[PDB]
Amino acid sequence: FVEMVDNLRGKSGQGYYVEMTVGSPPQTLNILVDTGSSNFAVGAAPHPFLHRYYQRQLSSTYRDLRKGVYVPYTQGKWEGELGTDLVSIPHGPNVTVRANIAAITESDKFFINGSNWEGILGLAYAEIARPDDSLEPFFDSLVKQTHVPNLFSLQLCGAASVGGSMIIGGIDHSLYTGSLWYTPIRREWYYEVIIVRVEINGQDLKMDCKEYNYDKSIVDSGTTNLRLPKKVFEAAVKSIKAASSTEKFPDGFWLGEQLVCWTPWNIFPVISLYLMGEVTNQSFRITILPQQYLRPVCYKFAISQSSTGTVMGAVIMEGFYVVFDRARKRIGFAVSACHVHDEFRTAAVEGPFVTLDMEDCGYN
Ligand SMILES: Cc1ccccc1-c1ccc2nc(N)c(C[C@@H](C)C(=O)N[C@@H]3CCOC(C)(C)C3)cc2c1
Repeated sequence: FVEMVDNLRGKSGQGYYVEMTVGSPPQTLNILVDTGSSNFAVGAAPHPFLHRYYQRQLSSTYRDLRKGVYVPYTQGKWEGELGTDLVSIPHGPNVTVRANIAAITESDKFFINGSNWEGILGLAYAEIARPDDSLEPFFDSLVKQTHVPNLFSLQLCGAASVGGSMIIGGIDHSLYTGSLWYTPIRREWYYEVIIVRVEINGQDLKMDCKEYNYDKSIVDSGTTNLRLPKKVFEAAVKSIKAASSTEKFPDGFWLGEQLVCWTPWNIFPVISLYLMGEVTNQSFRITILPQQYLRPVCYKFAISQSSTGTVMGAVIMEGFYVVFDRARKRIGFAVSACHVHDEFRTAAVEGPFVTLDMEDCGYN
């Protein structure tokens, strides 16, 4: 798998992207890697922000599906025209697939000015695909049409350029230390998981574990922040505040809108999430450092409130090697060989723990 190591790039805050080709002859595009959506969508028109775009006129293997797609988001949108064509990943497996492609023809607040990517690879499941679940996502096509095992893994390394690896069809054991620990994919739409306990510096928040997963908890490479449900965020901050009241901060910094410049680190607590294990009454925990939730912009607060559920974004994923084990409906976490630490504390994955009533923690 050494051909796929270090195949991810990006700039701080503008997502991680992989190089892909579409059409024949191949057109090279940089494509955002997103485990929190399910469409393969690329710019197909000369939008000012774009370095390049999909030119369908130039592709002999392109087929029109004669159907449109409109994708609104909380802020802005994209829309396009559905079709299929041949796709490959230069620093991925040595295969070629016919996949669905949304050719983006109109967008609003989608593309980023100054970014170096031109599309998005939705790696989540068909149920959240637009317009509906009959548009087969790229990874489903890849597995169906080739002998690539139904599994991928992400080492997101962070920092200004960022780097990483998407190991398609397997695991590279050199990218983590210790052991992988697995949590069940609760249902195949998002990569939904169940959090069963939260600790701020060893201290249980003592909330009903249901609140951690209201109305869901997901693993999302397209989100920067650790995102927590409203009630949980307030409890969490009230706790991080108290744990680090040796220094003073405006109430807007936790919302979170100011810097701080030099580094102590040690006034801030570690954050531990306990995830449902593979075995009845068994859990494990993942622990992140302030290095993960204090993002340079001098730093900013990268935990924020949400009404979509818990979102385990880059803040979480940058501490760990993450295995999206689709074949066994599970997600693996191990300590990342590249995560940003100091000489006191490191990110951790630890188990097993005894946790009762873990099935009560999921929202219905
Ligand atoms: C930023 C944007 C602008 C216009 C249209 C779509 C988007 C967009 C694209 C990909 C996204 N990928 C993501 N992982 C996220 C965050 C996650 C938690 C999320 O809300 N995912 C939804 C999955 C279904 O499709 C949605 C509604 C566009 C995002 C938001 C996204 C928003």
